[PDB]
Amino acid sequence: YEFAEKILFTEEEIRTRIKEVAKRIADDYKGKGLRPYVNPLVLISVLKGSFMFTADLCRALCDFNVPVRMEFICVSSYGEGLTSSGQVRMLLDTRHSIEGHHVLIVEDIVATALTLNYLYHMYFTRRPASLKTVVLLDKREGRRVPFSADYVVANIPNAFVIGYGLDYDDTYRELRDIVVLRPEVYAEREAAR
Amino acid sequence: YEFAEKILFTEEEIRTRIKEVAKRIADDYKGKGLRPYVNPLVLISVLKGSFMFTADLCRALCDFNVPVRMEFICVSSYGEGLTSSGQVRMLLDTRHSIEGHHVLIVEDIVATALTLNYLYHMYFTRRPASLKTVVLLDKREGRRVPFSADYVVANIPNAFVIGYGLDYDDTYRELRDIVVLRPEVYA
Ligand SMILES: O=P(O)(O)OC[C@H]1O[C@H](OP(=O)(O)OP(=O)(O)O)[C@H](O)[C@@H]1O
Ligand SMILES: O=P(O)(O)OC[C@H]1O[C@H](OP(=O)(O)OP(=O)(O)O)[C@H](O)[C@@H]1O
Ligand SMILES: Oc1ncnc2cn[nH]c12
Ligand SMILES: Oc1ncnc2cn[nH]c12
Ligand SMILES: [Mg+2]
Ligand SMILES: [Mg+2]
Ligand SMILES: [Mg+2]
Ligand SMILES: [Mg+2]
Repeated sequence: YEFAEKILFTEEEIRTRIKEVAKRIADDYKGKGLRPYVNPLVLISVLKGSFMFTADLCRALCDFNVPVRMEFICVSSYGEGLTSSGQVRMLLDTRHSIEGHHVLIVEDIVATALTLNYLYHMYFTRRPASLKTVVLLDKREGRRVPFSADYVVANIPNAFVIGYGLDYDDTYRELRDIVVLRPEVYAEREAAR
Repeated sequence: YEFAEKILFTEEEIRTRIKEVAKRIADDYKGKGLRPYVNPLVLISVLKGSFMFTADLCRALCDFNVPVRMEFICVSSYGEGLTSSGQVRMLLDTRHSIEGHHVLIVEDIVATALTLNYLYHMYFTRRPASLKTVVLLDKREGRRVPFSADYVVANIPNAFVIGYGLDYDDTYRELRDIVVLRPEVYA
């Protein structure tokens, strides 16, 4: 990728880490007696970014016999830009109630944590049986508000990453690898506005 | 797979076919001058079933250097027997306007085609540079309204399939393979 400063994780690496995280989620939830139809683990996939991670994660979870039920929601905060708007917009909420069910919010990245903080708070008041979060990437040095996900596949430095569902101006979501976007590429693009 | 009466496609067979379809889409768009930001191929992923197909397809398209823009839409039924035009309530629509853009609607399965036909014409009215559809599975014999998808990964018999995004009672979407649900189970 000529627009990439560097590749952080290859597709193979992500796949490996996701399987390991799935095995852990499976072990941690064993006592919950998850069962299809009556007791699935509800995966709240945060669109658009989480589509890819969710697709691969639910499969890895299936490998470990963890039955799941997908709920796709859509939340917006960065829009076409590089930084948090400071506002988290709910564009689509869950189709069904989460009350009394085990819920795992599936996110591609946590940076300032405004998104996950807003989401966790919203669902928390809905009284699910349990509420946890799994993030693909944790940009630890990017927090504006505190938040610690229950499961983290990878930690990354303070650089704008793209690929594997993550975008910059709704571009690059389709990359198989996670890469650092060159500032000369986003600067030119940002300049175009 | 005790709940399945037969295996239709394994994850590896699906993976392969998707790549062949992506290579074709790429060739068919080679003369569209597609470029990121300004002229990407807009994939309108119809939730919830196509989320998995969309994830692997966009990656296959990326293998062929096609710049894509992902859109996810959520539709709902107005009520029972309130239409036959396949009209659906739009709970979540495209973020960007498709007007003047090359669009590809992504679906997991087409059978009756009532909803997909409705969606096709709806987006068609928004005036995109072009509009095509790609469906992973097609029950050609199930049509309730005439409809032909532009790209299809596999034609299948009239049996209820699950897995690879497809569900039954919101169950089994996470399967890596596409299997036929034991008719008894479906009831
Ligand atoms: O921790 P935060 O600073 O809140 O940043 C993380 C959020 O920002 C991104 O979403 P975005 O708002 O870009 O929407 P998107 O998923 O559709 O790309 C990313 O997908 C997370 O949802
Ligand atoms: O062509 P037809 O026989 O009418 O059916 C096709 C539609 O039904 C299914 O969606 P569903 O209503 O099941 O929504 P879902 O994708 O969220 O499961 C499938 O995923 C297509 O959207
Ligand atoms: O590095 C990054 N890439 C894509 N989206 C986001 C959001 N926060 N931080 C990001
Ligand atoms: O076989 C099938 N499996 C899952 N959803 C649908 C819709 N129509 N036909 C289906
Ligand atoms: Mg997001
Ligand atoms: Mg974004
Ligand atoms: Mg569907
Ligand atoms: Mg369904």
